Amino acid sequence: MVHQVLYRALVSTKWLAESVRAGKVGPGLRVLDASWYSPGTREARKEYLERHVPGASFFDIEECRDKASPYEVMLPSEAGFADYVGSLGISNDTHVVVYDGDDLGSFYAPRVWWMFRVFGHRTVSVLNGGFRNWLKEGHPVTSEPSRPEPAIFKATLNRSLLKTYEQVLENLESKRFQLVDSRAQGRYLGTQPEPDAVGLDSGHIRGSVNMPFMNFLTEDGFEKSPEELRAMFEAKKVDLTKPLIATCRKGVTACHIALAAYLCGKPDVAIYDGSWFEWFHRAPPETWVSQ
Ligand code: NA
Repeated sequence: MVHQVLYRALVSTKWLAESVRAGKVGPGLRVLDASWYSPGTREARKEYLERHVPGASFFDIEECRDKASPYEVMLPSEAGFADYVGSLGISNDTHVVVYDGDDLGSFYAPRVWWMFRVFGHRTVSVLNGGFRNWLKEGHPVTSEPSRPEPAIFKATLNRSLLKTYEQVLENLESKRFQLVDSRAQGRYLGTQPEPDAVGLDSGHIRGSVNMPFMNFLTEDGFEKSPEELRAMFEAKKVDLTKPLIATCRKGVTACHIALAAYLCGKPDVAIYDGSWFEWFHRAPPETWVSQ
């Protein structure tokens, strides 16, 4: 097809609350809290245990990753992903809805949406407005235990939605793909340090453009409209008809670029999973710049 038929990437709090009330959480619909916070800040699993959407599971990104990698938040193996999500009651037929507790409204949820897609699962969405707006609207929360029945999931890597270090290095020369970095402006420019690391300089990969991820959300933490999102890409000279790689610190907020592009009808954005954390450690310093 010239354009694939895209599955809904956003669901509303009203839709999810109606679904939960109707008893739809089960093999057909699973809900995940994917929150993660930098050390010494919020407690993701404790917050989940105190308050979650009824029937939701905690998706532990610290566990569901390649823990043998020297780099941050790297995809697990197909088997690792499949075993973990099957333990949360997710099969290949399940609609997965992801949220997180970010204070603006989204941080890790798009990363898990992308993880499902990069493992061949299209039936996945994020909660528009996050747990922030679930709470603000007064929708039900519980501390009751979720105990989903186990399921079988088959994970198949879609390599078109992933980029490696080697492919990003080839792209410095080929310029086949636009490289878009979702880090905050100061970190992208090199005027603010990279946090939560030893000796990791800030700056950015030569040729990359900066689209700080929080610009995709409204002040209330909802996704901007497709018309607004398209305008943002156009004003950054990112052409949605041309190939696009998204990158950030560790491959997490880059998935907000992929989500924004998907809502504009461009599902083919690939994530540089290694991102700046891998780049700075592996690449020659001639490949990146800092103010
Ligand atoms: Na990563």
